[PDB]
Amino acid sequence: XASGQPSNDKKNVLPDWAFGGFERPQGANPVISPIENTKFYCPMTQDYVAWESNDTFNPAATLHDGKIVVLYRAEDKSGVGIGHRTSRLGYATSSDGIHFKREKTPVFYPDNDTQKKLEWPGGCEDPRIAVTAEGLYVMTYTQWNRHIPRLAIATSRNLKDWTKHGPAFAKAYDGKFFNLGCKSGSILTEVVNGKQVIKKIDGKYFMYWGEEHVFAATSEDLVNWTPYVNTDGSLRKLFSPRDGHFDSQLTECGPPAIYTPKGIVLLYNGKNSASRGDKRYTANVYAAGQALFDANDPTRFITRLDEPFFRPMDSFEKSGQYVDGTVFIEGMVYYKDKWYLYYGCADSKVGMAIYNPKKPAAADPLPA
Ligand SMILES: OC[C@H]1O[C@@H](O)[C@@H](O)[C@@H](O)[C@@H]1O
Ligand SMILES: OC[C@H]1O[C@H](O)[C@@H](O)[C@@H](O)[C@@H]1O
Repeated sequence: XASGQPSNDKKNVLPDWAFGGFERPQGANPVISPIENTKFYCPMTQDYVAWESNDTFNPAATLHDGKIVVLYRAEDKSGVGIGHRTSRLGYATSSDGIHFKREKTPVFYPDNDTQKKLEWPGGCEDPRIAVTAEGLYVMTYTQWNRHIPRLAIATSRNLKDWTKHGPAFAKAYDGKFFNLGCKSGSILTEVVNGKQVIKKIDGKYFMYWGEEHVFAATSEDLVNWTPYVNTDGSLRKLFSPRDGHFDSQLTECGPPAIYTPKGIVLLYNGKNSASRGDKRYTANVYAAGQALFDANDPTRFITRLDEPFFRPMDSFEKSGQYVDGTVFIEGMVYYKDKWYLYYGCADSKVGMAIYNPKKPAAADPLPA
């Protein structure tokens, strides 16, 4: 029989620099689920497809015209396995971050355009959105053609009319990384006069990126990015998965990075290795971490959380299309003086949670 002693409890204490806890609002989640009946005339297919009928997940989030806007990854029924459908982005708006008005057709999708060899048939996956102080939204996303996933950039002033600029790493180093399999780009931002905007460091834009390791890149124009490289020209690893912890197979960038008085915070997704990971957590689960970098030297790693701050807790987080579970963190909005987090739930649903700095919740508990 348990005795309920405090010193044996499952608290998960955060360092002072870390965001959280993020509390799921009672009864709210999932906030975006598939809809069977909504059809789209696909300009590639030349017929109507049920574009959000399978799974709706891995979302971007931003602020526009006084509302939270989410662009959600939506998959059709054009194939069975993971990565075998076509991904297109849905559009939804909310004044409370919980109840959304969705558009019935997608806003971003593969088309008869400059990117068709890179985006057909897999489409456009896993967006992250940040905005300049001058009002240009910058989207990082994955192009998927069933051969190589590529990290790419699109821009817009209104979140509807998007210009595709192609792979982020197309141009640098005489095209060395054009064919690099890559994804998950977190541009550096800062809250200025209450609004989260893209932030320059040393006169250039900055992005953390990657799935298997955390890498970095700079840009002068927000579309052509130059990775940081080692002496021999290989990609320079800022940090990597580690034995014994939740972030043991992958350390995959999450939402845009945030410049704070303690340093730059990168919120990211860890995948737990069955062989090398933390056996207190489910093998192969994705659970979220945070890393701190030097404010004056953005590639200089300081520390990371030892335990995830947010992990699968509800049924639709614990299992779904991705059977081993995810809380795949990807969007954040500073809104009404709180932080609204948007995440994929097991590659199937969209969830949200709120960190209120004035009334902070606990982090998700240890299993342990
Ligand atoms: O990018 C191609 C595919 O890569 C897989 O590992 C998953 O991330 C899929 O959701 C994606 O469709
Ligand atoms: O399938 C789990 C997970 O795989 C990748 O590592 C991610 O980039 C996401 O696309 C997806 O949510």
